[PDB]
Parts: sequence; C-alpha cells; structure tokens
Amino acid sequence: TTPYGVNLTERALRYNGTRFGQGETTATKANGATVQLNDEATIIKELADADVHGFLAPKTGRRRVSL
RNA sequence: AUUGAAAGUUGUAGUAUGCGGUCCUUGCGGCUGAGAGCACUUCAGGAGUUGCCCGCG
Repeated sequence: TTPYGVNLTERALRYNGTRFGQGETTATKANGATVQLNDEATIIKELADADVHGFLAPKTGRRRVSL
C-alpha cells in the first residue's frame, strides 16, 4: 500500500522467500531491477523483506538473522 | 547476534444422490339406584261492650 513498496523482491510478491543460494547472486526487484549482494547496506536499502526477515548469501556470507 | 542465519507440509475437495413407519381394526355386546312409606295426631281469635250523649222551620 505504501508508495515505498517498490523496494521488494519478486519472490515476495509470490509469497516466496527462500532468498537465494549458491546459484543466485543477483536480486530482482518488483520492476526487474538488478541488485548486487556484496554488502548488506545495499541489500537492505533496495529490499524490504530482507531487511526485516533477514536473508542468506552463501557466496559472500553477509548473514542477517530475522528481527 | 548461539552450526545459527534464509523456510506454509502448501495449495484444490458436499458422504452425496432417490427412501410413506406403510396397508386392515367398534373398547364391542347384556344391565330397573328398584321395592315398602299418613307431616301425621290435640286446637273457640277468645273473653268484656248504649253511635255515646243536648234539639220549636
């Protein structure tokens, strides 16, 4: 509902949320925007579900537990 | 931020459809609350009494 809802993963719209893995290192937003996963700052800036529920990036670590 | 971190044991599904507690059946026939019976027997409205008293068509 909020206008800031663009910053969400495509998985979230489908009620997914496995949140990537070894074979995945690029995040696709709702509009299909490429997001890199080197650092947690950009991950939580460009994605909202990963900010609050955490995520997992085994290639580069950056583990974030859910709040 | 604990060998923990990400995670629906998930989504769709009628015990459902038709099936008479049914058809016949007298609470039926006979039956005296009847026969006997004095509101009878005794009885005065009774005993006293001046329409009373005066009189010129």
